Amino acid sequence: ASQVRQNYHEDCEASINKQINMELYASYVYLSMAYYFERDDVALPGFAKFFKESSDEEREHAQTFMKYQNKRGGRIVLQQIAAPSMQEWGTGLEALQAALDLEKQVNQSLLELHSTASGNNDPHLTKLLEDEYLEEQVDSIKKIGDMITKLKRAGPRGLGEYMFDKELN
Amino acid sequence: ASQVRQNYHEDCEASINKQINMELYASYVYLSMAYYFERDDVALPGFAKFFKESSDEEREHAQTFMKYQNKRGGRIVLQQIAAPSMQEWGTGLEALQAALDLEKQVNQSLLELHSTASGNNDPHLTKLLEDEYLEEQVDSIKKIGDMITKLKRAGPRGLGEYMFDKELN
Amino acid sequence: ASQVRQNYHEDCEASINKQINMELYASYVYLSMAYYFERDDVALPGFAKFFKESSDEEREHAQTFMKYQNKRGGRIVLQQIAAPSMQEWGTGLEALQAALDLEKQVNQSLLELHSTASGNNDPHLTKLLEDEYLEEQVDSIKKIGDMITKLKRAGPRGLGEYMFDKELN
Amino acid sequence: ASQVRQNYHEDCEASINKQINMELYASYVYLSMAYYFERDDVALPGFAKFFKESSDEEREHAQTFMKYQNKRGGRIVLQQIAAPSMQEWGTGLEALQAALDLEKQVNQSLLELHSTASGNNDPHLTKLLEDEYLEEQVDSIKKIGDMITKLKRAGPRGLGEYMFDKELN
Ligand SMILES: [Fe+3]
Ligand SMILES: [Fe+3]
Ligand SMILES: [Fe+3]
Ligand SMILES: [Fe+3]
Repeated sequence: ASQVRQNYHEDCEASINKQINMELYASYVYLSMAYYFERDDVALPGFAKFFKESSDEEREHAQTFMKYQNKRGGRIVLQQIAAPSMQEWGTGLEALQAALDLEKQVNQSLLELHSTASGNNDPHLTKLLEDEYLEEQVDSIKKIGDMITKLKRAGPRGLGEYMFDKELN
Repeated sequence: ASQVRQNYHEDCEASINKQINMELYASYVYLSMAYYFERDDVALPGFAKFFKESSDEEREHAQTFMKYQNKRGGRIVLQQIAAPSMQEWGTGLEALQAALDLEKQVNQSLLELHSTASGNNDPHLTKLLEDEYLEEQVDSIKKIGDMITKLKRAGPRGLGEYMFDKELN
Repeated sequence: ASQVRQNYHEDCEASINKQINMELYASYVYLSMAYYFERDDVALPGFAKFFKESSDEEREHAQTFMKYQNKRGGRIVLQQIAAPSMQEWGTGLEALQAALDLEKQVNQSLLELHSTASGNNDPHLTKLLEDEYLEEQVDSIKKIGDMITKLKRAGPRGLGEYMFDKELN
Repeated sequence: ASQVRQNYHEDCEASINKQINMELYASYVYLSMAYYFERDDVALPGFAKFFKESSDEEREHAQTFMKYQNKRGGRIVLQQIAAPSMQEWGTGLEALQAALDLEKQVNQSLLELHSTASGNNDPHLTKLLEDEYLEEQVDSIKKIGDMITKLKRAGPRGLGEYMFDKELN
């Protein structure tokens, strides 16, 4: 194996490769949303900015995992990035509800990875998950839930969506 | 008795200790409200910041009473701090109405303390009450009154509550 | 359940509510000590400043748990804050011994909470406990242990207590 | 009467002239103490500085009363300023105990003058006494009481007195 590899189970190596793909998909989904909200018939620049940054953040998460794979002596194997499940995301609220579901899907995958790492007695990998991923994921989920509540209070359609969009800008 | 005590009736000493507890309880109530408004299903950050600052202020009022007790040679007697009357505070308006009632309750207590101090010929204590508490208390009640009127004008539910929350943040 | 809740066991939510109350109690104890040391017949301003800071920090610890509860979609339940276990804390050494006892009690509670979190496979919570509480608690205990040893060397009564008080101011 | 005189009773005017003399007498006491502690066979420069400052503040208190007399249209009547009955003040502790007694004597006089002003329905004069004198008097008494306690802790003779003196420099 690698001259560096130590206490790194092939199962964790495989799950990290799966997670790289999932973070890249999430980046792609938020990229889709970002430009959906820049359509002339949608025109929600705060939502667009929010999801642009989210797409950037998820691709950075993916790259941290790739760096981690190399750090531990595993081999990055990239897989096809799936097309986003939708081409058009509906209302601001529906996009937020889709994002909340995706963040929780990612969170479940991260927790299943953490279970794999713990089961193989890899505390270097549990630390990575805990400090660089699971922490941000709970914060992102809380943030999106907050936004869902706020938009439902303001609107969620019409003038309330227009005003809520301004808080994201 | 204390080497510093002079013209300090035991009834005023005891009333100060009751007021310390009342200030600490008000701080607790506003701390409860502050974090209620940060629930993911409430998400009113302006209401949260307002009540956080109110909680800090009330704790400061308690400490000023404790400092005063020591200054006069009285002895601080601390008691349990009661649970807040509610765990869920409802709408922003209902929370403001609760706060208005609590401020007027505290105002009543302070005015009764002033009567005790006045009946015992303690001008140092009537000065404290007038300058450090009764003035602040009337200003707070007026503020909360204004806020209730503004929120009723804005909403008090839906978009108007969303927009009012912005002026507190 | 909350729209954000995920992998958050009801026993962990309940234990966090218990811990919030314990941190608020610890804040209350140090607040009592702080103003005990400002009595005209005690007059230890360094002790007073130390326990004033300790009280603020414990109140901050409680608020971080409250923020955490909301982040995970649990619901804050606030209870009565018991009166501090004394009204008069004796010598500087006796108050530090009492503070040591309390810090270790709080540590035991946090370690029990970590066991609850660990047993329910909640690494977000074990991370919070390790990084935001357990680390600080061990530093706190060591600091107080050092101070007890220093005061016993200096005094613990008379000129030694007077001189030691100056290193905390 | 004076073109400015309004709601100013002759008993209040008389008591203010009496109080002026008491403040000048207090200033003289503290001047006596100040230079006693600079004797080569006493050599307590911290005590000397403290009592020098105290002497200056009592003289300022007398001048504020003289200014007040003029403001109300009363006429200042100045009398002999008695020397202290005791000028061999003894130890630092003995001087602090004498200062505490003097401070409480002045306070009792101020409180009697408040009663006179209140009985003659003079709110301008009660305001003066509460804000310019009674407030500072309680703060002065608390400070000297604190010092007596610290000095007893430190010493009150020998090394502890030498060290306590440094705190006042
Ligand atoms: Fe991610
Ligand atoms: Fe208050
Ligand atoms: Fe704590
Ligand atoms: Fe004076």
